Amino acid sequence: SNAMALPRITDYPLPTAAELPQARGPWRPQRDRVALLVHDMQRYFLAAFDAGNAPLRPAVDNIARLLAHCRARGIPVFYTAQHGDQDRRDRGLQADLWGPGMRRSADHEPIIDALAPQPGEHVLVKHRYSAFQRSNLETLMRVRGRDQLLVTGVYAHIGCTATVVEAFQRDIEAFIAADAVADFSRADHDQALHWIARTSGVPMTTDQLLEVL
Ligand SMILES: [Cl-]
Ligand code: NA
Ligand code: NA
Ligand code: NA
Ligand code: NA
Ligand code: NA
Ligand code: NA
Ligand code: NA
Repeated sequence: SNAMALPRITDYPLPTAAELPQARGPWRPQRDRVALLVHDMQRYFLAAFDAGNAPLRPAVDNIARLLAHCRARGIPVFYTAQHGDQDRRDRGLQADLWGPGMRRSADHEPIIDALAPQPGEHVLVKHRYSAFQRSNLETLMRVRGRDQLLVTGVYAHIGCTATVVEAFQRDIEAFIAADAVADFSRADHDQALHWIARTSGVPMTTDQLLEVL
């Protein structure tokens, strides 16, 4: 594999509740206001991790717990997925960092089986780091009365961070599942949660989120 030019991501432990940064914001998530986002959990982006070890194994198990939780409560579920064989003119500047992108292949495009979307769940075409850019995420959420977003997926310091700060700027309170995201390293993972906590959102563990939603 070579997504993000990484043949492999070395194993690292997910942060525990005691290791989370203090959120500057007072926002707390509510079942009737929140929407779940599963950010780019496609075979292409996950190949580099050892799926039997941390962080991916527990992160995938945690997104599966959040999907089951939302499906039992009518909480809207959104996924982002890029399409393969993007034209460089549409892919833009990210191609200068991460190459031409995934191919139109069953080894790249599909959301992994363990997190497969169900009928009635929105799968948005992902064009940029932020799930809101070149999409209708904001209007889909608004007309459903959802003004809170719970972010899960990969990579924490890139698309998850860009999506959180855009949600915040669009008046959508932003939450990130600290152990239902994964990244290039624990250092990148910690950096993402620390920056979100001081500027635009609230990192919480999956166990904490399941208890309050
Ligand atoms: Cl846009
Ligand atoms: Na490999
Ligand atoms: Na609240
Ligand atoms: Na409702
Ligand atoms: Na793998
Ligand atoms: Na691999
Ligand atoms: Na838009
Ligand atoms: Na509860």
